[PDB]
Amino acid sequence: NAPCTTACGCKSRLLKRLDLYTSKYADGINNERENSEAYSKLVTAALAAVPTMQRKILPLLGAAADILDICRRELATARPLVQAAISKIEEAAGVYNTLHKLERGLGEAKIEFGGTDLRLTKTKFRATSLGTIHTADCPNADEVKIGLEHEENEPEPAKLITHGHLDATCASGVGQSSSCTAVEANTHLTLGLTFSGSSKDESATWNAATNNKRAIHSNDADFLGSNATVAHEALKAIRSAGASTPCSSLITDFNAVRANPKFKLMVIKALLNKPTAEKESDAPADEVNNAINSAYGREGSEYNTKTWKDIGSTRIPKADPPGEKTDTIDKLSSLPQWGDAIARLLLQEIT
Amino acid sequence: NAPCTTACGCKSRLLKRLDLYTSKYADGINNERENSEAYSKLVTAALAAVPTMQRKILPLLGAAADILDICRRELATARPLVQAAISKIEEAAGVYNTLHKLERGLGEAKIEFTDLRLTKTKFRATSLGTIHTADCPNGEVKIGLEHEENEPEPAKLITHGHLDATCASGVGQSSSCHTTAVEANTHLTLGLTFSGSSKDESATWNAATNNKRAIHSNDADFLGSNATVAHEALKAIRSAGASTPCSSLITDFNAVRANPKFKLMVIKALLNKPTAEKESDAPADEVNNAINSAYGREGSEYNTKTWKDIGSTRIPKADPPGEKTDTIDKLSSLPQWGDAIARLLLQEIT
Ligand SMILES: *[C@@H]1O[C@H](CO)[C@@H](O)[C@H](O)[C@H]1NC(C)=O
Ligand SMILES: *[C@@H]1O[C@H](CO)[C@@H](O)[C@H](O)[C@H]1NC(C)=O
Repeated sequence: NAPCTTACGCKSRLLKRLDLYTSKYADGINNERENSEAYSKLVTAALAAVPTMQRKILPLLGAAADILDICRRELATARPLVQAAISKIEEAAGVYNTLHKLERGLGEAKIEFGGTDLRLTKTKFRATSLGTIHTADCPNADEVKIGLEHEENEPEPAKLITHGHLDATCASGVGQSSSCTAVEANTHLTLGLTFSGSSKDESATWNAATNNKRAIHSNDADFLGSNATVAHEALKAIRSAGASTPCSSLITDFNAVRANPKFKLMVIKALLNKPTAEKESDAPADEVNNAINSAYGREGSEYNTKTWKDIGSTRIPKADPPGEKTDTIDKLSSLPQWGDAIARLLLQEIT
Repeated sequence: NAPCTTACGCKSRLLKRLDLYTSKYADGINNERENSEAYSKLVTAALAAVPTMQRKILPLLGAAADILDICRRELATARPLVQAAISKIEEAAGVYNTLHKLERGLGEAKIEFTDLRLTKTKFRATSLGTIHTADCPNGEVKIGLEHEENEPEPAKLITHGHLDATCASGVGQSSSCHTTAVEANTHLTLGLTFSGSSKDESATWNAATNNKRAIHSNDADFLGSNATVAHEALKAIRSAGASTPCSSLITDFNAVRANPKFKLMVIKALLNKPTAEKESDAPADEVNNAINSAYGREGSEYNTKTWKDIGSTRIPKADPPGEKTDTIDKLSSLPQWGDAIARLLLQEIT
């Protein structure tokens, strides 16, 4: 619930939040692949199977088309929102890389006048770390519970650096124990650059005690700007559209089919010998339930262990140069072969 | 193309290059949606149509299944490569944002000392730490997939930080501090800039400190390999042959005619040779004549006629007062087509 506090932590948390959405989107992509295959499997089997089996497949077809169409539309709605979030989060993550390079500051210039005179050459600059960035990897342990249920109250990613600070230390006199006593030959003068999330001006104390390192002026250094806010808003856009979990329903889940009015109606038409029925009330609910239990096991308990196994074992035509052959849907397990089978089965009926 | 030379230009060029690939990928996604619809129309119409139309549909169906399968497999191969490229390019772009803020350096501290005592008021300049805030101007170049193999790696821009020093002593700040010790008229300026090369100008500076020079450099490799890794992710798409996935459309007769499934089904369905399994079962001229009769000469009526006739196919429609019928194009959704298929098969059983 608490905001992130380091560049490594802010970047890790933001990419972990992104992963909540992209992982569900990928689940949806996989589900659409499985649903497209299942629907093709149903159409092909419905054409090829014997009537006792065809009657068990017909109630699945309209419901399966509904599932697949909704699945695909959910993905198409989610796609541009997920893409916008990926691009905005990854841009902010690049900025966090630089914030991590700057976390320890940018070094210092330290003049030690040497004790003989106040002339100056490079050799009196003993510290010249100024301009050195931080090169270490992030620590292995940083950063919090991350999940879609927590996203409504997750705070914005932190900006971390808003100001640059001119740090100064002066020391005049022998031993460098007094305060800048005018700058003289034993004087150490150190100027450095650091960064933080707040403006600083500590000259009030520094001016009476110049031998303590203090931030004596601050300048604006807003690196992230609104990049992290816009990334946060892009994640909210996915949630506001209801697009966080697209294509979660599967044709191979009996509970996704069993609720569809078209399934209950086609049970009546195809399994209760009432083909002209158009309303679920056209057969007694008991007879509908007994037909469902006979066709798919009790309350659909055999929908996967038997019904889909029987669908996959349906024999269909197969091309072969010696003459057309046959094999099962599950052996000829590809759309090109199922399509070829459909054409060959329809040609057979024409012939 | 010469390498990019500014943070704004490097960022813009990398995003423009990425768009070459994401745009083609999006075309593929759109083509897969259109191909899925076309294949479902063909199956539905093949089950419902009159026999003369069914025979024209059957050669399209098998080809369409293979076009759609290839389309989807090409998109599946391309998908992780495009995803990786987008992630890597956008992370690099974020770094370039910061390179733009650093491109004019990070200011300076200018001390201006009657005596050599020191307080902040003698700091005529306290700009150290100020980043550049302006937007990019309105080094940047031809961009296109045919140019990608020759495109240089993105420039790193900043590899080193520089300590810039100036020391000017004496009245009027006219002399060098190597021969005139820091005195009361002296201006001492220490600043930080960045560039793409290491610098050590101290030999000249040590004999004339009143000239601003970079007297020391340190490592400031902000990008690391981030931008080269993004460049290599774009190449990975090209190396996989994945830059234009699902470019074929079932509605393009040239794509259908070129699919290996098409000619045999013409022989089987349109030349009255249903047991044929080889293209050598019919003379090429007869196949061509059957294609011309079914789809117009060289397929020239495939969209103006064949697909209109497919769309006009009448199919069952659910209705509470009893099943009705309407055309595929009026019932223009996969849900209604699937329901129609079930109803058509039931009618055959009945
Ligand atoms: C991030 O901020 C930069 C300025 O550094 C701006 O160009 C860019 O448009 C911002 N990104 C987003 C996604 O708004
Ligand atoms: C970019 O460099 C950072 C270090 O600043 C590193 O953490 C990250 O892995 C790099 N990104 C890629 C995509 O390699």
